[PDB]
Amino acid sequence: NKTVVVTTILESPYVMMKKNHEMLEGNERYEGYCVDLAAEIAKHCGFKYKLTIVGDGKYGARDADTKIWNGMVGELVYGKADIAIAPLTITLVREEVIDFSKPFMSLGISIMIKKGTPIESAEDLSKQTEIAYGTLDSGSTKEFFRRSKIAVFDKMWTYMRSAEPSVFVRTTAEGVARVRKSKGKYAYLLESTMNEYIEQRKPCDTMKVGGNLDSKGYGIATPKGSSLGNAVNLAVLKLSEQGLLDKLKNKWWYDKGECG
Amino acid sequence: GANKTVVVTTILESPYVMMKKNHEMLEGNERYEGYCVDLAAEIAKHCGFKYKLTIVGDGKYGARDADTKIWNGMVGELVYGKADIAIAPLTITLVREEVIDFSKPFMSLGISIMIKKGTPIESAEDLSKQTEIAYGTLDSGSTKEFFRRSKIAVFDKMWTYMRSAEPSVFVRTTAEGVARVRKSKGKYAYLLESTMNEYIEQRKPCDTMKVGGNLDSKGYGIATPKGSSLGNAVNLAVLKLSEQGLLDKLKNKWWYDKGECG
Ligand SMILES: O=C1CCCN1Cc1ccc(-n2nc(C(F)(F)F)c3c2CCOC3)cc1
Ligand SMILES: N[C@@H](CCC(=O)O)C(=O)O
Ligand SMILES: N[C@@H](CCC(=O)O)C(=O)O
Ligand SMILES: [Zn+2]
Ligand SMILES: [Zn+2]
Ligand SMILES: [Zn+2]
Repeated sequence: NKTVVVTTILESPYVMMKKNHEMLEGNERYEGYCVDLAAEIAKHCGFKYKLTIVGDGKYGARDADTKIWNGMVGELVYGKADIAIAPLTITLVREEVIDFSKPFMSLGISIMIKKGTPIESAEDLSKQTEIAYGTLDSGSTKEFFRRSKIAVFDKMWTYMRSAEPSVFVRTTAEGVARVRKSKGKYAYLLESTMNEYIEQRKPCDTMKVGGNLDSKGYGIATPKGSSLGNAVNLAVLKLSEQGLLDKLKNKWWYDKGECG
Repeated sequence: GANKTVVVTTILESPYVMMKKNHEMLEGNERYEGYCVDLAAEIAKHCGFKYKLTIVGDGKYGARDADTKIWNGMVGELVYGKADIAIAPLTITLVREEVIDFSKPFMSLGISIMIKKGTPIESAEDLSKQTEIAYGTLDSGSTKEFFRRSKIAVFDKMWTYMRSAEPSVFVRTTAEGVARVRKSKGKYAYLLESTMNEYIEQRKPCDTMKVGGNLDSKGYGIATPKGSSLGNAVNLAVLKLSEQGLLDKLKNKWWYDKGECG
């Protein structure tokens, strides 16, 4: 029995520092949906664990030239963590190098605007130039646009990849701040889960517009062939069927909502 | 050894698999059409196998008998070696995952309520608090098991009612449940997956609707026998087809493009 090293990422409301974190130690420093989920998964699988925050603050992408993975995916691939418990999107390129559990949450790519921005859809963004728009770096949303051969999305990528100044951001928090401070001239493409959370937080000045652009899931990731993968997968299904995943979503999204 | 034709188990459930109007003068896989027929062709293409569609003999999804411990339905066909793969609206569940493998999901769904239009019901809570309107589920499937196992008060109350209701509120097929809603003048509501509910909502005579939120959140997966050689490739194919947009295209094709209610 060794202590399982969990890689995760500071991303609200999945993993956040507690208000009084500087007087706390180890796993107790953190709170959120994924902190609660990690505790449940560990209990059902019978392991002790240490939450670590991913060194480079990234989800994970492969460098096209060196072929080296960064982010949480890299931490699994290179043996620096035993499991990733985070809002980590299940994707084909990742499933080729790590294992994922069945999904614990559904999501799709979505559009965040400052309230009153005259945009209702992806189509709307693609047909104009007044309002800039971008995505997170080193994540699945950027890759979605990079690979899409859907007319509207391909046009969006052509604009985004060459836009000056850069429309990409290092963290979700940076993307949201950019929307909030840009007086309606920046829209942000991000996962519906994070969009819907921010929509219910003060100062209540953003909103999700239009339908989701795709439909996918987050999964708990382990290194290819790991001894933990089987148990973790069954634990996710058990938590789903018990209603625990629904309980946690309600706890962290809507019970804590502050826009009424 | 040499490549063998893959036996695919599936179920006659609209719009996933249906008999073509002219099926008697067609052969083999060409007899059938639907979302799962289109998906099977794509999975087969991408994984590089030839296949034969077969309809599950007992017309069931899959449950384990309490007494005999024998699995029926498509799950049983995989467990007992009669089929190599199931391509169907088969729900990923823990009890099934213990005996077969599932791909990552190809379609999201949740348990939902179907009413005859005008029935004074807006929620599961509403059903649970009243007695004039009967309600039930497919008699062997993941929806029945959901209610059987739920520790949530509203759903426990519903199960306590359904399990003891006479005459039986359970049905043998989705089609039977839908017909029961339609003929019962608002006095029967049917608990079924959102996917099937939304499909029927777009079918003549346009007299049913889905009401309230979904009761749970889950998915359908492509299933293979435990440790099958096909599992890895099938899973990658699902993710590829998801990412390209094929799954969205197929849902629109079979649900909404051919909808009969505007
Ligand atoms: O809320 C929850 C918790 C338990 C599962 N659940 C609902 C759910 C259902 C399906 C998905 N997923 N997950 C994926 C994928 F694996 F990421 F590709 C795909 C879908 C649907 C479309 O096909 C791709 C994701 C979530
Ligand atoms: N969940 C994403 C990060 C957020 C995004 O790309 O929008 C990932 O796993 O890469
Ligand atoms: N998809 C379900 C059948 C339909 C239902 O139970 O509502 C299953 O796999 O058992
Ligand atoms: Zn638990
Ligand atoms: Zn580089
Ligand atoms: Zn194809």
